[PDB]
Amino acid sequence: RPALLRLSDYLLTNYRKGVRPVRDWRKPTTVSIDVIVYAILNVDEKNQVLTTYIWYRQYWTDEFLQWNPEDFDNITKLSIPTDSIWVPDILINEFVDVGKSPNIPYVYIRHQGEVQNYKPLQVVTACSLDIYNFPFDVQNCSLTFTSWLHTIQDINISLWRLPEKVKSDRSVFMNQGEWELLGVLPYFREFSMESSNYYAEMKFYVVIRRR
Amino acid sequence: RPALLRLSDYLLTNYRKGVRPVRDWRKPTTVSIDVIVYAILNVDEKNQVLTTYIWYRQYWTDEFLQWNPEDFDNITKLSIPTDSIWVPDILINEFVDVGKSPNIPYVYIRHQGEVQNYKPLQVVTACSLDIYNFPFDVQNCSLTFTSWLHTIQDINISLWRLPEKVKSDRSVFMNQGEWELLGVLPYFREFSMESSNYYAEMKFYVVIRRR
Amino acid sequence: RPALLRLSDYLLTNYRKGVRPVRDWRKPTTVSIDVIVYAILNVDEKNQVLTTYIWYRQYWTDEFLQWNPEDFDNITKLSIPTDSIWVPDILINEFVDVGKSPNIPYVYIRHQGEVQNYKPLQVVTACSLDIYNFPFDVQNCSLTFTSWLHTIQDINISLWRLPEKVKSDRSVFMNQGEWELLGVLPYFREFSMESSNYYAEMKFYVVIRRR
Amino acid sequence: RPALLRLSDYLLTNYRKGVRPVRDWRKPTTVSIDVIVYAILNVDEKNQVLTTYIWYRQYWTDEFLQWNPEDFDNITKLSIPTDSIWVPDILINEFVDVGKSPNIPYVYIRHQGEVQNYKPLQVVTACSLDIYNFPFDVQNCSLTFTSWLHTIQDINISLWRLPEKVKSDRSVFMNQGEWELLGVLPYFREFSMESSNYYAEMKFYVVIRRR
Amino acid sequence: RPALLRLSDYLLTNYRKGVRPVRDWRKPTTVSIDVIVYAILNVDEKNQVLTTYIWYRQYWTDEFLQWNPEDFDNITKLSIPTDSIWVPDILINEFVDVGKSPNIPYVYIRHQGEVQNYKPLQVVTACSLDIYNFPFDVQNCSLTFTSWLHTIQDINISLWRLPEKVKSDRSVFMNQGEWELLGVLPYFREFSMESSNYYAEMKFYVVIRRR
Ligand SMILES: *[C@@H]1O[C@H](CO)[C@@H](O[C@@H]2O[C@H](CO)[C@@H](O)[C@H](O)[C@H]2NC(C)=O)[C@H](O)[C@H]1NC(C)=O
Ligand SMILES: *[C@@H]1O[C@H](CO)[C@@H](O[C@@H]2O[C@H](CO)[C@@H](O)[C@H](O)[C@H]2NC(C)=O)[C@H](O)[C@H]1NC(C)=O
Ligand SMILES: *[C@@H]1O[C@H](CO)[C@@H](O[C@@H]2O[C@H](CO)[C@@H](O)[C@H](O)[C@H]2NC(C)=O)[C@H](O)[C@H]1NC(C)=O
Ligand SMILES: *[C@@H]1O[C@H](CO)[C@@H](O[C@@H]2O[C@H](CO)[C@@H](O)[C@H](O)[C@H]2NC(C)=O)[C@H](O)[C@H]1NC(C)=O
Ligand SMILES: *[C@@H]1O[C@H](CO)[C@@H](O[C@@H]2O[C@H](CO)[C@@H](O)[C@H](O)[C@H]2NC(C)=O)[C@H](O)[C@H]1NC(C)=O
Ligand SMILES: *[C@@H]1O[C@H](CO)[C@@H](O[C@@H]2O[C@H](CO)[C@@H](O)[C@H](O)[C@H]2NC(C)=O)[C@H](O)[C@H]1NC(C)=O
Ligand SMILES: *[C@@H]1O[C@H](CO)[C@@H](O[C@@H]2O[C@H](CO)[C@@H](O)[C@H](O)[C@H]2NC(C)=O)[C@H](O)[C@H]1NC(C)=O
Ligand SMILES: *[C@@H]1O[C@H](CO)[C@@H](O[C@@H]2O[C@H](CO)[C@@H](O)[C@H](O)[C@H]2NC(C)=O)[C@H](O)[C@H]1NC(C)=O
Ligand SMILES: *[C@@H]1O[C@H](CO)[C@@H](O[C@@H]2O[C@H](CO)[C@@H](O)[C@H](O)[C@H]2NC(C)=O)[C@H](O)[C@H]1NC(C)=O
Ligand SMILES: *[C@@H]1O[C@H](CO)[C@@H](O[C@@H]2O[C@H](CO)[C@@H](O)[C@H](O)[C@H]2NC(C)=O)[C@H](O)[C@H]1NC(C)=O
Ligand SMILES: Cc1ccc(Sc2ccccc2N2CCNCC2)c(C)c1
Ligand SMILES: Cc1ccc(Sc2ccccc2N2CCNCC2)c(C)c1
Ligand SMILES: Cc1ccc(Sc2ccccc2N2CCNCC2)c(C)c1
Ligand SMILES: Cc1ccc(Sc2ccccc2N2CCNCC2)c(C)c1
Ligand SMILES: Cc1ccc(Sc2ccccc2N2CCNCC2)c(C)c1
Ligand SMILES: *[C@@H]1O[C@H](CO)[C@@H](O)[C@H](O)[C@H]1NC(C)=O
Ligand SMILES: *[C@@H]1O[C@H](CO)[C@@H](O)[C@H](O)[C@H]1NC(C)=O
Ligand SMILES: *[C@@H]1O[C@H](CO)[C@@H](O)[C@H](O)[C@H]1NC(C)=O
Ligand SMILES: *[C@@H]1O[C@H](CO)[C@@H](O)[C@H](O)[C@H]1NC(C)=O
Ligand SMILES: *[C@@H]1O[C@H](CO)[C@@H](O)[C@H](O)[C@H]1NC(C)=O
Repeated sequence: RPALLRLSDYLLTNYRKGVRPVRDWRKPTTVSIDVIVYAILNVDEKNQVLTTYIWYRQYWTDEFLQWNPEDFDNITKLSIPTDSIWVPDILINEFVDVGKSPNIPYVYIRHQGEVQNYKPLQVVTACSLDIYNFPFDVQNCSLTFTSWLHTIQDINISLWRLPEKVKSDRSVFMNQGEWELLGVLPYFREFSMESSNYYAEMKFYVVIRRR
Repeated sequence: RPALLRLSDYLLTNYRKGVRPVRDWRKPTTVSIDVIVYAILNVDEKNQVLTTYIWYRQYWTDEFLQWNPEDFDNITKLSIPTDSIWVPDILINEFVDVGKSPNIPYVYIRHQGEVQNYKPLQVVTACSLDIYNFPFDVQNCSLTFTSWLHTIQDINISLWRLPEKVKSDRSVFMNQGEWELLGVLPYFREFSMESSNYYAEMKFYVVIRRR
Repeated sequence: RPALLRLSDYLLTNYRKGVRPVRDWRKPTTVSIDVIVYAILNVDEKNQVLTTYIWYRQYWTDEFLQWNPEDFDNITKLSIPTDSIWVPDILINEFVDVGKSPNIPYVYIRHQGEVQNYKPLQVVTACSLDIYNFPFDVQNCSLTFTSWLHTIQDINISLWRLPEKVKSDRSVFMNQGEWELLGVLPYFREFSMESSNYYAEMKFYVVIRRR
Repeated sequence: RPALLRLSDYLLTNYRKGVRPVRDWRKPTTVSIDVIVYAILNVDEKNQVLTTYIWYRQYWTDEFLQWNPEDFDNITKLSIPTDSIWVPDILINEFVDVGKSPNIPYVYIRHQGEVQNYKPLQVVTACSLDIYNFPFDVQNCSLTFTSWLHTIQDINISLWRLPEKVKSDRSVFMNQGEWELLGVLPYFREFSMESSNYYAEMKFYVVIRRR
Repeated sequence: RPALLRLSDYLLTNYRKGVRPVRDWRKPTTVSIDVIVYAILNVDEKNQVLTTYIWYRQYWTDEFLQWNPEDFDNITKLSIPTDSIWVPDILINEFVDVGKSPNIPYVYIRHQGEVQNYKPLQVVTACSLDIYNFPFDVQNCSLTFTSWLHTIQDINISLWRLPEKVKSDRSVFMNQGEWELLGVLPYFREFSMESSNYYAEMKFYVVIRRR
């Protein structure tokens, strides 16, 4: 048997995707996320919505999906389908349409149990867009990523990179459109409405000025 | 075996999603629902439809999905996929398009058997919108949630919160659009057309005035 | 074991959805249908199409899905997923878009073997719409429901209610739009093009006049 | 056991849908197709596309799905789900959108092994539409059906009916639109680009003149 | 047992689609791709997007899906469903909508282990389109195909045909639209943002001038 097949069997034959992948239920599943703005397709002042094509990546730890490499031909990482493992329900609020995003089949996994998921997002979000300064307008729209259902005691959200490095990330931006990206400011806040439930969310402010 | 995996097996290995989860078929499955209006994307007088982005949550009791925590490391609640359990067919009438709503994967479950389902709704509804008072227009559109198929003797609908607390809920409203939300008035009515079938539905009147 | 679970097992453990549910293949599967027009969202003279939101219900007999109640705690009816049983391919011709219709999960079943399926239809149909009498225009569009593949010797279509009761059914119509519903006239005809195949279809004429 | 269930088991318990249904791999799977134009919803000169609602039927021989009727209560034909058998990938080129077409569940099968599949097509195709003779314009758009992947040595395409009978088929046309159908001319051609691969396709020219 | 069924069983009974199909994990899975532009449906300067209907084909080697023909009636190639085998996540960046593309069921396979996948692409891409030379405008938009997740050490991308033959391929172009295709220039580049990850992508520049 080839090493990859042996490892895949050893991992997925005694694993089920329903449960949150933690040995002890008393510990939360920390998720680190990152956002890169690839393009700004449309900014609609009439409908107060804008479309952003952003490259989204996140990683978390599956305490069940870990192995010792020397028993599997020193395999340090491998790829398996995303639908064969637990995936956090980290969803962006303020959304109005996300169906344009294709579902990526595979996710990378490392022998420590770390899972890396890279996916694109074609999300259109609803936010306030004023046209007061039309000729030299500057807009401030926000993306907030949250564990839709799980509370902070189950899922917590953190940054993959340092805040300043992602705040000034124009490395892959399509810098030839009507809008110019000034920054992507992150922000962490604990959101709570009921008297006992706290949810963790991460707000990304996309700052853009017309040209 | 970790506690979460043991509990998930104990629950789902002797459970099937087809049946209504009640020990005695003679008792109805009471469902408590709540509605929060997150935004009002569009109000179309031409087509007599308006779009509402509302946060919808509901809970019910699965008499099969219950356990004693002290046998499972004092696990009081856990999350499992929504497609692995019975889910009421509580659907909003007056709808014209609901495909924009993403399907949430997970639902919370408590050791009493209570199931909590949080999901977003991007529903567009058809209702009468008059433009008689255009400059200072005030509209009155309704959302009615009902068990589409099940009668009252199988599924009944109630309120999660007290009516007055939800009638004046503007806690998460996007209060920067063309429309302002004055209230969300609930109302319970038994709907019957045939001589023997009674269905339970809950009408939510979204009252909005232009600005 | 609770009665519902016992009945569900007894029914679905020795049943498969591929075959037409009849003890003798020589007899057709009679399907009784009913149509209620809930609203008329749009009437497009330019594209010669109109949209109708109609509440559709049908019932048929599954000779396999029958039981004696006294052996199952006097259970006279129960609900199971629609995708777990055979469902007739009764489709409306003249259609141009039906994707807006959500798939209802459950269907009611009675101990006689009768299956009841309630579903909504957001169908848009192509029909001739003349604008000759625009100010006082009256239109006559038709919906024809047929077993798309099965011939009359396999599937036959009948009316749930008497023709006159459904011809004057405005009980749930949204009577506040641009169009007023005058009647829904049914009609049964045997449709045949090849020299040996006869198909049963039921035409519903929706008569509407502008206002 | 009823005859239908016995036959369905006998057929599908020793059958798998992946392979091409032929006893000898050296022989091609001949597919006979037919096209009937039910309506011409739209002809867009701006985008150079037109929409045709056509009734499509095809049949082929499954050498595995055959039986002797006298062993199954003289059952000469039966219906089973289309997703439970092999189906040719006969796809129409020149297409721009086909998602509007619903997937038909069932297909008829005869004891000889013949499979009959009736399905509707809401395809919109891209073809050259000149507006030179606008007031009395006559257009000539084509539909070409081909085995997308399989070569002629695996799948071949033929006509169900004689060419002249289908060339003058206006039997179910919606003859009340802006366009009138003059004929549907078939044509068979072997398409080859690589030095060794030949693919069989059937071109249907829909001839229409404005009115 | 017929040869095709024997081969399909021998192949797929000891094979799983999760893993990358290589005997040794230390070697990358080289993928050869080709692009043919069938039509240019729309070029939108307003939204800075253009739609291209391109015929896409690719092939790779599955080291598990190989056999010796003389043991299977000299079967040199056969077709099996695409969802039953591993398929590279080679996705086109710069995309804005790909849902229009239908999923092809089957893929060809040869006894060496080579897998051939032919599929159509209805992708709309976002690229800079200037209207400076409107009457005689010439545009330069790019398609870049990459292994979305897998690095170069896992998936590498190459050309099926020689660059010059594909650079001057107008063999199936719909040469009757508003735009004329001057060439499809390929280009290979190793894309890297993190300090250790290198991804292989292939850029195809579609050069078009108005007429
Ligand atoms: C959830 O994650 C956030 C972000 O990682 C945590 O917030 C940080 O916590 C550390 C340590 O307590 C502080 O030094 C930082 O100042 C906090 N803020 C940020 C922006 O990093 C939070 O404590 C975590 N909560 C739980 C329950 O895990
Ligand atoms: C866009 O909005 C964000 C959030 O309100 C602004 O970020 C804050 O700016 C204030 C300015 O005094 C700072 O004190 C805060 O520390 C900032 N918060 C974060 C999380 O960075 C941002 O400045 C706004 N941009 C524009 C152009 O108005
Ligand atoms: C279905 O639920 C509704 C709402 O919970 C019930 O209506 C209430 O019933 C209680 C007790 O009979 C009354 O005190 C309330 O006045 C009723 N109305 C409201 C708005 O709460 C109804 O009785 C239930 N029916 C069944 C069959 O369970
Ligand atoms: C919107 O419509 C609802 C339902 O008709 C109104 O709610 C009712 O208002 C009347 C006013 O006399 C009260 O007597 C009822 O008790 C109310 N019913 C409920 C369930 O609250 C509402 O007032 C309307 N709003 C506007 C602005 O017209
Ligand atoms: C298919 O069903 C239709 C409608 O139920 C049948 O047509 C009726 O048949 C009865 C009895 O023969 C007549 O009294 C009615 O006048 C017919 N028309 C209507 C509108 O009810 C038809 O006979 C059935 N055919 C088969 C083969 O079952
Ligand atoms: C709409 O069309 C239907 C079908 O042509 C009409 O129904 C027929 O009307 C004629 C009038 O003489 C009657 O003789 C038939 O018996 C009717 N058939 C059925 C099945 O009811 C209907 O009258 C038309 N409505 C309008 C307003 O023109
Ligand atoms: C594929 O099918 C086509 C159409 O049935 C075949 O073309 C016909 O072949 C017959 C017999 O050789 C000729 O008499 C006809 O003139 C051909 N054309 C038409 C339009 O019928 C073709 O030979 C078949 N090829 C294979 C390899 O099966
Ligand atoms: C539409 O195009 C088709 C294909 O070019 C035409 O069909 C051909 O017409 C020529 C006319 O001389 C004949 O010689 C060919 O035999 C025809 N081929 C087939 C397969 O029938 C058709 O005439 C065109 N129609 C119009 C109105 O221009
Ligand atoms: C990935 O594939 C590319 C293209 O096949 C390789 O690039 C070529 O490599 C060969 C041999 O090293 C050179 O002769 C060519 O000049 C390279 N460029 C092109 C355009 O062919 C690349 O080496 C491969 N890398 C890996 C790690 O497999
Ligand atoms: C479209 O853009 C491509 C990429 O920039 C151009 O291709 C390059 O053209 C330059 C011209 O000096 C050559 O030196 C490069 O070798 C070309 N690269 C490749 C990969 O072919 C192309 O010329 C542009 N076309 C137009 C009409 O502007
Ligand atoms: C009173 C109240 C309680 C809870 C909430 S929150 C919420 C409500 C319904 C559906 C989903 C949610 N969310 C939970 C955490 N993740 C984001 C969405 C509100 C608004 C009011
Ligand atoms: C005469 C008559 C009988 C019953 C109804 S109800 C209905 C009808 C068809 C399809 C669905 C329903 N519903 C059932 C309960 N849940 C809401 C929808 C009518 C209108 C007339
Ligand atoms: C000559 C001829 C034969 C049969 C038909 S019918 C048809 C044709 C193709 C696809 C579907 C159908 N249908 C069968 C019964 N159910 C409605 C659709 C025609 C038009 C011509
Ligand atoms: C050089 C060349 C070779 C083959 C073709 S064909 C093709 C190409 C890519 C994807 C699909 C196809 N097809 C195969 C047969 N069925 C229709 C589509 C071309 C154009 C050029
Ligand atoms: C700092 C940085 C690191 C990596 C990338 S890449 C990327 C990021 C998120 C999601 C997907 C990707 N991709 C990986 C390779 N395949 C194409 C997409 C960037 C932009 C910045
Ligand atoms: C795995 O790595 C260890 C440490 O580098 C080495 O000793 C061993 O030989 C390696 N085994 C294989 C199969 O490469
Ligand atoms: C569970 O809770 C009970 C009551 O608080 C306690 O006595 C027991 O030690 C707990 N067990 C674990 C494993 O935490
Ligand atoms: C079922 O109904 C019969 C007849 O009414 C009655 O005699 C019997 O006691 C019932 N059984 C149960 C369990 O309700
Ligand atoms: C089947 O058909 C044959 C020939 O017509 C006949 O002899 C036989 O009795 C039939 N069997 C049944 C069960 O109808
Ligand atoms: C397979 O091919 C070999 C070599 O051409 C030949 O000797 C053998 O007879 C063939 N077998 C069959 C079954 O065709």
